[PDB]
Amino acid sequence: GSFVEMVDNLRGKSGQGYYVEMTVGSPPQTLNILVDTGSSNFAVGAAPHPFLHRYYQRQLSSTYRDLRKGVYVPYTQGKWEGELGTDLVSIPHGPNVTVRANIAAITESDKFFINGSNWEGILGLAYAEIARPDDSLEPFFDSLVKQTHVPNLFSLQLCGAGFPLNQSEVLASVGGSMIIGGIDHSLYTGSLWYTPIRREWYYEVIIVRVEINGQDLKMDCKEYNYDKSIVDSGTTNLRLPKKVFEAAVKSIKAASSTEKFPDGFWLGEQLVCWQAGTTPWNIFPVISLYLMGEVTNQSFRITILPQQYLRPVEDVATSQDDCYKFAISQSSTGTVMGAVIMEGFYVVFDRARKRIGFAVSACHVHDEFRTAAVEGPFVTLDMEDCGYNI
Ligand SMILES: CC#Cc1cncc(-c2cccc([C@@]3(C4CC4)NC(=N)N(C)C3=O)c2)c1
Repeated sequence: GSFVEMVDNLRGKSGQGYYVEMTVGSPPQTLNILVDTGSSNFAVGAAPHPFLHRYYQRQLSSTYRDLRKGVYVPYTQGKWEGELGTDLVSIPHGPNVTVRANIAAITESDKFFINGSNWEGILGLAYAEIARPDDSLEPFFDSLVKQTHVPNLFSLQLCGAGFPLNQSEVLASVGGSMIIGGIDHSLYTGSLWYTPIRREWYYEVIIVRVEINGQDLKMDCKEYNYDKSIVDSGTTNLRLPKKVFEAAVKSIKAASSTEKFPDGFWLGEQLVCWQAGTTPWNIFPVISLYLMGEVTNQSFRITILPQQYLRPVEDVATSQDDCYKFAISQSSTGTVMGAVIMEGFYVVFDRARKRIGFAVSACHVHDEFRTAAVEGPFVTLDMEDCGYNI
């Protein structure tokens, strides 16, 4: 590892998000910021909120610049309004540089901040195309690269603990690493395999084949990327398009048929519990996603275990049982490779070479019988036809 200063700079968990410490303004105001590859705005709480114990105070920053423009950002579940400005921004456990970046100062919000998440803002790491209000609002990473000598690349190691972390534990635990400008070899084992970034807006990729315990889901590959497939550190679940979700759940049910689970479990609503240490990992299948390779007609696969897709949760009765929720769910907006995928792998967002790399994570949870994997190459034809077009 050549980036010791950035290794282990993340905290949090899949259910509430992984965050990095940043500073905004002069003198520096410390805030915890959600690492989000699924959006492109740097937006921070800038007014009192019940779930915030701190926020950005523009009046206390001598370097604050008012852009005299508001922003209204409505999501599916949650929304926020803010005021656009610029200020000096740094990442203490990051590159040793300070940059002037756009900041959306959140003045009003609904279901945006998460009680107990320990973060006060979001760092949208995707491209300008999806920035709000429009693509003229330069994203943080674009500003960072343009103003410094930091290489146009970052890499994420999200570390699921494999068990529930209480309030105190989640604050004292290392949640992972965000390496700005490089690849740290201590965060992964084996080889890195790269898939092309199809288009620069979200981190869009193309899935060419899906298997459940080596059994091909056998769907037209276009279904897997309908209407897009993205890598999103800001989503908890592995989200699948409706038809893909229906086919995958049927196959996961069939593979795990020695034990029957209620519909609410498969719906990701209800947890399932087993006596301490008896989780029957072996009855649940592995899931492989084949991604388009960098070489013509070549693909590779990333394989996750139930230790990635079964999210550890504390039992309602805080008993000694090991409990989980099913962390694969349906989407009407394409595939979303969220923390379920990301926790299995070290993920390299190689913007300079328009590609995303995957390698087995040094912090993925597994058992003595199975491990997550990144393998290749495979001969795969007409992979371009797997990509969806409106
Ligand atoms: C892993 C993880 C996580 C996580 C947990 N709880 C809330 C959030 C959380 C909180 C606020 C906004 C967001 C968003 C919006 C677009 C900016 N980021 C994102 N990629 N997605 C799909 C969102 O809805 C996520 C993330």
